Amino acid sequence: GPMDASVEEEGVRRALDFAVGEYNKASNDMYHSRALQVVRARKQIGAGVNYFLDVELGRTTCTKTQPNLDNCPFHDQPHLKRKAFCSFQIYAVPWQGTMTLSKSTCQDA
Repeated sequence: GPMDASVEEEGVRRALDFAVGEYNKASNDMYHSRALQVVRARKQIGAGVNYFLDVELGRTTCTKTQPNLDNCPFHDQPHLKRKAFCSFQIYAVPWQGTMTLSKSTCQDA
């Protein structure tokens, strides 16, 4: 590879959800962050599948306790949305049930 990939693919969508779940698990935020736009998606196939995803992330108005995490709009104030630009590397071995986050790097966008 790395050939191009698309958020239209199941694997990319599954990996993006994994990555954002991890990002949230690691955060000190009281609030759920979620993916705004997938900017670039590449995948490399071999021993497993390596997904490389570049993503804009934003803070939402829902808390992490909030039992529902699915009608969660982004903050409308820039200094509260705090848009971030993220590069994720996901190593998945789907035929063995493995999915791990190799690399996660986020700067302010």
